[PDB]
Amino acid sequence: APMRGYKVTDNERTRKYGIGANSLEMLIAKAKSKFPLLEPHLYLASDGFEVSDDEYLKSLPAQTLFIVSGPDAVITTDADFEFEKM
Amino acid sequence: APMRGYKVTDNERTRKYGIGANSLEMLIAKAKSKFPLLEPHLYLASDGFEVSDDEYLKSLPAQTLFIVSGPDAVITTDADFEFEKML
Amino acid sequence: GAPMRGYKVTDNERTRKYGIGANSLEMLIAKAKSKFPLLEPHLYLASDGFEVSDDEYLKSLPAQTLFIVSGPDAVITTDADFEFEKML
Amino acid sequence: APMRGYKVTDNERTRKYGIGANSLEMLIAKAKSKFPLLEPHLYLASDGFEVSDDEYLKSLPAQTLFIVSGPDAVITTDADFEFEK
Amino acid sequence: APMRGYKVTDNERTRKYGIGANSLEMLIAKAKSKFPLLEPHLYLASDGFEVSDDEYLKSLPAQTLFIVSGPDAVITTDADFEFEK
Amino acid sequence: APMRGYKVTDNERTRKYGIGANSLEMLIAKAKSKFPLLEPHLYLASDGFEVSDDEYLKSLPAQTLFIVSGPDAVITTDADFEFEKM
Amino acid sequence: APMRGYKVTDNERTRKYGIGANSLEMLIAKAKSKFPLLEPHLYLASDGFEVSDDEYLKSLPAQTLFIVSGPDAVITTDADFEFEKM
Amino acid sequence: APMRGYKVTDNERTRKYGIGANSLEMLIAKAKSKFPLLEPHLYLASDGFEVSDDEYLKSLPAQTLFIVSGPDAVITTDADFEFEKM
Amino acid sequence: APMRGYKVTDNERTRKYGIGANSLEMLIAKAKSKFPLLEPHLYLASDGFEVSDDEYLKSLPAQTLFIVSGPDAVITTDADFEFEK
Amino acid sequence: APMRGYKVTDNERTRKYGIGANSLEMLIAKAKSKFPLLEPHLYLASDGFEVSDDEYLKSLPAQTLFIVSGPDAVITTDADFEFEKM
Repeated sequence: APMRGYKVTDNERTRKYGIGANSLEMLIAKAKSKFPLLEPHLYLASDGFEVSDDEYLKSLPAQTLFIVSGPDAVITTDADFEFEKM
Repeated sequence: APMRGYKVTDNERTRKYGIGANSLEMLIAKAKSKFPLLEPHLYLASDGFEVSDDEYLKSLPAQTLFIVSGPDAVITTDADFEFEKML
Repeated sequence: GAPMRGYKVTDNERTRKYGIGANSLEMLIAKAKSKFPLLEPHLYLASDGFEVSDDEYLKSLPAQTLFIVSGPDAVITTDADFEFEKML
Repeated sequence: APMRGYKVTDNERTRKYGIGANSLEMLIAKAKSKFPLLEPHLYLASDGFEVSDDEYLKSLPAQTLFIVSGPDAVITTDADFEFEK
Repeated sequence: APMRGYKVTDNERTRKYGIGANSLEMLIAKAKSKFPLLEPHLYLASDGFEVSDDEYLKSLPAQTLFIVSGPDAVITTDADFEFEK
Repeated sequence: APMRGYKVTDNERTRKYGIGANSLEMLIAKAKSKFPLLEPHLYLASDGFEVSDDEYLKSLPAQTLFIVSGPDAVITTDADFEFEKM
Repeated sequence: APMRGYKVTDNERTRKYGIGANSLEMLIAKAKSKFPLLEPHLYLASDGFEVSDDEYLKSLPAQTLFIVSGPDAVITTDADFEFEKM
Repeated sequence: APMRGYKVTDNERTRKYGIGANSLEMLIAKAKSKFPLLEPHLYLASDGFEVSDDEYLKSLPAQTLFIVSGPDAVITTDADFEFEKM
Repeated sequence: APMRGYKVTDNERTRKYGIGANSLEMLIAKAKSKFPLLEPHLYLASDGFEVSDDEYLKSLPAQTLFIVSGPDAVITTDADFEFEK
Repeated sequence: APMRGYKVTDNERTRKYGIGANSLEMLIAKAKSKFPLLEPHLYLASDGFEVSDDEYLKSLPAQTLFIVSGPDAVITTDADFEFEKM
């Protein structure tokens, strides 16, 4: 498995990290080491879908932005977060 | 068979998952474990058509959005979903 | 040697709607029949109602074109008239 | 020769078929089999002009609608057919 | 293993250096000797994300511009830094 | 080990030399010998970054144009030198 | 060590010779015999840069066009020499 | 030492011969016997540069096209010749 | 000293022969016997240059096509000969 | 001296034989034995050139295809013969 770069942030978009990971578990592990989460879940910042499998993750292009969040927490999408603080 | 990413939701747009799958069989299995449906069928969110065979699935572009629902189900299409909540 | 492509099929009153992969007009017709009550089924463009008469005319068409499936030599409700007679 | 799709009907708009054909001859044969017509000829539904050779046929854009009818027949053009109705 | 070139600057973009480095460790070490910082961290000037791993660094193309700053420093992005100008 | 050709000028585009060098040290030596400065520093004419180590130098493509100037100096980049001159 | 071919001209582009040379010294020698200059120096027609050492010369691809001219003479680069001819 | 084939013509491209030669001198001799010039010099049809020494000649690829002309001669380049024919 | 094969034709491309020869003398001699011309000269079909020495000939790859013609006839080159057709 | 294998056919490629021959004479003889021609001559199927000399025959690689034909016959080349087939 090849290591790929991803951008991860919290739902309020305050901490922002780039992470190398060749699996959805490596990415989730690394995400939590850096985050106050009990069980962290990755969501596409674009539309908010949960990255559920390693397979759906490698579907995604490199440097895709994820929100890391609660287990079935609902995400402020990028369109909505950008629009809320204007 | 090549694994591709598809987006799946229930008709009420509450649970939203990305799923890797190389067959319509694998995709249906994975959706079933994540969804409260007995035997589940895939529908295009666009127009409400049923993905009936695996052949039609790889016809569709990756990251296509599906509604998952019961057999012989009529779907609130995306156009009709948006307009009725804005209402 | 024939490429599998995706088409969209419905009955004349738009209740059962399926997408079907098929590389021939006979493969599409077979699959349409398993999902439908009609005993000998024929494909019609939802647009204008023309019968897809041979396999070559089927590959003439772009993918995901919508067909009405119906009985032989039967005239179909065009999309325009179905979707305006519907709102009437 | 490339196979292309064309639209054929009678002068009365009763029978409507899509036909694949790489020649005006292949198209004429295929219309022949689906029609009760002795020696049948193709006309532009638009203008009523007879498609006289294979070359003028491949001049035309795909999915052009033709009236098929007897030779030297004068056609109810599309404007006149649907104005009569 | 392979030494690659990166461009590093401070948050007010006054001290600009190109640095060869085959690890995020080496890049950080060399960055610290040329910069007035205690524990220094690399961030993409583009969007401001923190370069967390050696792996995420080697994800990036060569001559990528980094801001080096404090541990949870929030950075004036290139877009915002050149707009204030 | 390998000799490569680089292009050197002062911040005023007066003297222009091509110099072969297998190190940033050799290049700096040869730069000073042709220049007035007491201790010389190399900068990318493109964006003005200082070539800090021999390793970053070999990062660069051959025949890259450098400015030589003092350790202090901030440089009129190529974009700005030929924007202001015109 | 290896003989290579170079193209040399004066700054007004009247006398044009191809010269075989494995050193910047051999090249400059041969240029001097064919030119009225006492101590002549080579410049890239492309850039106007002085080929300052033997090493930078072998940096260059064969059949590179050089101007031979005064010691610190500045050259009408061919881009501008060809621009003035119109 | 090794014989190579070169292609030679006059400036008006009326007479065209292929000539084997291992030196610029042998080539110059053979063109001399085939051409109405008193002291003949070789020029690249491409650029119009004078092949000045034997070394610059073996720089060149085989079957390179040369013009023969008088000393200090300016040549109709191939671009300029086959353009001005129309 | 080594015998090699070449292709010879007249300026018309009507008579076409393959000829084995280790010298420009042997080659033109053999063309002499198979062609009318009293003093025949070899020219490259490609560009029309006269093969002037035995040396320029062994420069050429085997099975190179020559026009054989008059002492200073100018050749319809292959580009032009097959364009007139 | 060394026997080599060649391939022979008539101008409409209906009778096809492989023939061993160490001379153009032997090849021509054996071909005439199998063919309805009085004095027969060999032509390259590829090019249509007459294999006029024994040395030119040994110039060619083994299994080159020949047309056997009349003394000054012009041949349907392989390119032209197999386009007439369409």
